[PDB]
Order: sequence, then C-alpha cells, then structure tokens
Amino acid sequence: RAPDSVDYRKKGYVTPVKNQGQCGSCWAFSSVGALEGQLKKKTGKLLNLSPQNLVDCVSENDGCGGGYMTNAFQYVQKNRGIDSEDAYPYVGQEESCMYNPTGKAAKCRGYREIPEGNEKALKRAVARVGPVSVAIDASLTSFQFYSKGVYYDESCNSDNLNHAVLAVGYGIQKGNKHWIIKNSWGENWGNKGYILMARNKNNACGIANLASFPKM
Ligand SMILES: *[C@]1(O)CO[C@@H]2[C@H](Cl)CN(C(=O)[C@H](CC(C)C)NC(=O)c3ccc(-c4nc(N5CCN(C)CC5)sc4F)cc3)[C@@H]21
Ligand SMILES: [Cl-]
Ligand SMILES: [Cl-]
Ligand SMILES: [Cl-]
Ligand code: NA
Repeated sequence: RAPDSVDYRKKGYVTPVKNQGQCGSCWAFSSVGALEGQLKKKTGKLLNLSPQNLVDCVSENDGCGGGYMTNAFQYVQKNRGIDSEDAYPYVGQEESCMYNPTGKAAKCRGYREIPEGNEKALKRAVARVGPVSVAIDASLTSFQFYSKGVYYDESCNSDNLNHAVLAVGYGIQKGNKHWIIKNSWGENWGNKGYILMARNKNNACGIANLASFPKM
C-alpha cells in the first residue's frame, strides 16, 4: 500500500530552486528536475543538471519558445547523456548546441507517461519512482500570488496546460490533500520556490494530464 505522504526534499533528491528567467524553458527545468531525482536515487549523488543543454539541443522543441518534457528525455537518450549545469551553464536565451561529453553527469534510457488525468497513478509514480515532471495551468493571478496553504482555484483550466514543473511529493495540510510542487521562478516566489497544489480535487489545474519521468 502506497505511502500517505512523500517528500523527496527530505531524502536529498531535490536540488535548490532555480530561476528560468525570461525564457520559455519551464520544460527544460522540469525535465532536469526529474533526471536529478533519478540520478540521486541510482548513484547517491545530488548534482545540478543542465537545462541550457536541453534548450539549445532538443531540436524537436522550440527552445525558449517552449517544449515538451518527453522530447527532452528522448534527446538525452539519443545523445547518450546530459551535461551538468557546471559544464553547460544556464544563459536564459537559446544558443547553438554545444554539448560537452566530458561534462556528462547523467544518462537516460527512455521515459514513461502517467495515465492521463489519473491522480492515483501519479501518486503511485511519485512514491515508486521519485520526482515526476508535470504540466499545469499556472496562468491565474491567484497562482502568481501564492504564498502558503493548499492552492485551489476553480478558474484553473486543465485543458490549457502552460507551465512545466516538478512534483517532489504529496501529503495533507490541515485537512487538504496536496502535491508538493517545485517551481522554477526562483526562491522569492511562492513558499521559498514551492507551492502546495490541491490533490484529488478532480485533477485541479491539469496536474496529472501530461506527467512523465525518465528511466535511468
Ligand atoms: C514554459 O517556460 C512556461 O511558459 C512557456 C510557454 Cl507559455 C509554455 N511553456 C512550455 O514550454 C510548454 C510546456 C508544456 C509541458 C505545457 N510547452 C509549449 O508551450 C510548447 C511546446 C512545443 C512547442 C513547439 N513548437 C515547435 N515549433 C514552433 C513552430 N515552428 C514552425 C515549428 C517548430 S516544435 C515544438 F515542440 C512550442 C511550445 C513555456
Ligand atoms: Cl494509493
Ligand atoms: Cl490518496
Ligand atoms: Cl552560440
Ligand atoms: Na519527439
């Protein structure tokens, strides 16, 4: 039976909160967060992986114009690696792909997709695998102004996915079930870069509509 609550931050599987700046690279931060979690799990080492590597090199995506996490995992697989942040640092603008194998810090051997809309499957994946890449509607002002508690807004549109983030856990706060979400808008946003988002409230903000994780 799956745990009632999980928090990968307590297990050392989660790197510090990043800031994607003014680039549409949410998809790359989400992807690297999932990879970071599997690397820790598999090798015992927590290290920052390179979103810039993805932005510059995942040619099926649109760099700062946006992308899909699935495309990112496929690239890392076909490329036979992803660099560390140190080897390929974040610039926040698309540049030419300059992958450096010497800076390779992780590998990927495929990915899996959570069954569409299923929060129970997403819960079990978070428990069984580690941090999961997810897409949400983050367009509401209520989302932007989040500070604490469990975020729920009826105006959220699960058919208008427009942001990629990382589910690092789940639980309950004061009677409200939640997902522990790591955002990529810096430490000053939300609750030190995180938001608790409502769980089992009919797939609020489309949290389980386009979720995936890498195999390592
Ligand atoms: C995040 O940083 C948040 O804000 C930015 C936009 Cl609004 C949304 N976003 C995404 O990256 C978003 C994430 C998903 C998981 C919701 N994806 C997209 O917006 C997105 C995906 C894919 C493409 C895309 N465009 C392509 N082409 C553009 C047009 N030419 C003619 C062809 C190639 S390929 C491709 F995959 C664009 C955006 C960012
Ligand atoms: Cl369960
Ligand atoms: Cl539950
Ligand atoms: Cl360049
Ligand atoms: Na693809």
